[PDB]
Amino acid sequence: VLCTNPLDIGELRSFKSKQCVDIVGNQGSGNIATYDCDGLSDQQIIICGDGTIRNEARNYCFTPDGSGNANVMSSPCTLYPEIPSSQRWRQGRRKTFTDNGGIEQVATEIINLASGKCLDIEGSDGTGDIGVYDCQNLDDQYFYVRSRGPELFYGRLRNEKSDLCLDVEGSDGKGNVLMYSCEDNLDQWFRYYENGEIVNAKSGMCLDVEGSDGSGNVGIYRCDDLRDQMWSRPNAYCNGDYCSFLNKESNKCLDVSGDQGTGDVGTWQCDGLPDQRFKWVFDDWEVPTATWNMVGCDQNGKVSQQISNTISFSSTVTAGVAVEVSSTIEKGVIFAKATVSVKVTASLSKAWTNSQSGTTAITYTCDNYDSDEEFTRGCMWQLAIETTEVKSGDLLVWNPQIVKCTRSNTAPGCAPFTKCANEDCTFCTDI
Ligand SMILES: CC(=O)N[C@@H]1[C@@H](O)[C@@H](O)[C@@H](CO)O[C@@H]1O
Ligand SMILES: CC(=O)N[C@@H]1[C@@H](O)[C@@H](O)[C@@H](CO)O[C@@H]1O
Ligand SMILES: CC(=O)N[C@@H]1[C@@H](O)[C@@H](O)[C@@H](CO)O[C@H]1O
Ligand SMILES: CC(=O)N[C@@H]1[C@@H](O)[C@@H](O)[C@@H](CO)O[C@H]1O
Ligand SMILES: CC(=O)N[C@@H]1[C@@H](O)[C@@H](O)[C@@H](CO)O[C@H]1O
Ligand SMILES: CC(=O)N[C@@H]1[C@@H](O)[C@@H](O)[C@@H](CO)O[C@H]1O
Ligand SMILES: [Ca+2]
Ligand SMILES: [Ca+2]
Ligand SMILES: [Ca+2]
Ligand SMILES: [Ca+2]
Ligand SMILES: [Ca+2]
Ligand SMILES: [Mg+2]
Ligand SMILES: [Mg+2]
Repeated sequence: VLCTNPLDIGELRSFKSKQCVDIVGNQGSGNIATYDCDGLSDQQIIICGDGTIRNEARNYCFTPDGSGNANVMSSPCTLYPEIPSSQRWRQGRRKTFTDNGGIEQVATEIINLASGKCLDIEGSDGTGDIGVYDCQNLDDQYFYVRSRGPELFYGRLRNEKSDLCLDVEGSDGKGNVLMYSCEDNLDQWFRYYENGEIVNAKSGMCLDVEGSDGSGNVGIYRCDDLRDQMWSRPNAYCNGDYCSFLNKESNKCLDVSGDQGTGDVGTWQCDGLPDQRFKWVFDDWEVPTATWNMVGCDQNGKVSQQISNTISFSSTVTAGVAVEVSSTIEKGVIFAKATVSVKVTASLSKAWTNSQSGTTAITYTCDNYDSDEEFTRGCMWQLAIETTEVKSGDLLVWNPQIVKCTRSNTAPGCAPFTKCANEDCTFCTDI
């Protein structure tokens, strides 16, 4: 039912305008066009290994509305008799570029399997309605799944002067940022990326300075890709594990009013005082490891099984535990002795977060191998992710509804969010 073999999850953006590919409203169904990236789950696009393109708000598919140069909308996925070629997409030619945040991105044509037409934005400026059109090589026919680069750090941010935490007023992760007692609420948890964004765990929005010039009051606001939402954490400004954050637009320090570390937060001329340094506060979890478990095999037909999302742990997987685990996964995961790519860890982290508020069991059938050929025999494999909370020694095992269908009794040789390159899955593409 859901996409069991995803390749990537994130914002799908125009190479040309850098706008998000957007479904009208926030429910994950309706017309598709460009829009400002607004952090809602419908703009979390799922690139499925079966060729479909879906989203995190609703299990619907990018679909052309008819033949020829048609409009594209988010519509119900046709599953029977099979997924039609018209709801399936391949990648065409590629263009790479370094974005304003300094991250290497990879854009490609996105080409409909039925028509051979390119996903397209009306006109040439990369803004407006989205349909399918003759592939004509213009930049607005190239799309990338936005990478933030690696997650560098995460946790609450404890002030060196006051030992209070960087706080957002209330508990929804929206609004003014100020110093407050450290609390077991998610609005105090942030994740800091190579692109410079510091993203609030509760709201998914960005640490922001009022206006555009990087000087003034700090709060949480829609992530807008601007330089005043980019922060550096230079070694020079650290004192052990307490470091300053300098705004990229203004070169001013993240600052607490006065010198006691207790008041409102803004940006100000760096002054080297302890109230301008903060330490990341988080619990140690071991680097997670990914493996595949055999669910069933059939040497002379397709395999069909109930697939559940399950988690095992010594205590409750609270919102607190879940944020620790998500942030741990994003930092790095091991598969077959090697680290996986940034897009694998970003996507796995998103899958984990989206797995917390279930999740019912599905009946899944291996109709095709992960490599795309018709499944006539082989095994179904389900992902397992293991980590350990260091302070307790307690093992956490996560079995998401992520599956690989292969021709082989040998476990897949490919990490989740990468594609088996052959039927036996001995090497990989889309790493
Ligand atoms: C909150 C909400 O639903 N926002 C959506 C936004 O994401 C975008 O799709 C826009 C298109 O006109 O429609 C709404 O404003
Ligand atoms: C010495 C002292 O308190 N300096 C602070 C400075 O660090 C900054 O917070 C500024 C904000 O307006 O207020 C004071 O001047
Ligand atoms: C040169 C140019 O802008 N061509 C666009 C084309 O790319 C496509 O979007 C089409 C859809 O109707 O509109 C045309 O105006
Ligand atoms: C639709 C999609 O996933 N596109 C590309 C993907 O193919 C891969 O190259 C990746 C590397 O991070 O970047 C993405 O932008
Ligand atoms: C339960 C709750 O929302 N508490 C918040 C607190 O976390 C802090 O942000 C404070 C700042 O004045 O505002 C309170 O409303
Ligand atoms: C165009 C512009 O500068 N918009 C800023 C916005 O980025 C955000 O900082 C907001 C916070 O209130 O203030 C606005 O004035
Ligand atoms: Ca939307
Ligand atoms: Ca166009
Ligand atoms: Ca708060
Ligand atoms: Ca701003
Ligand atoms: Ca100060
Ligand atoms: Mg459209
Ligand atoms: Mg403030």
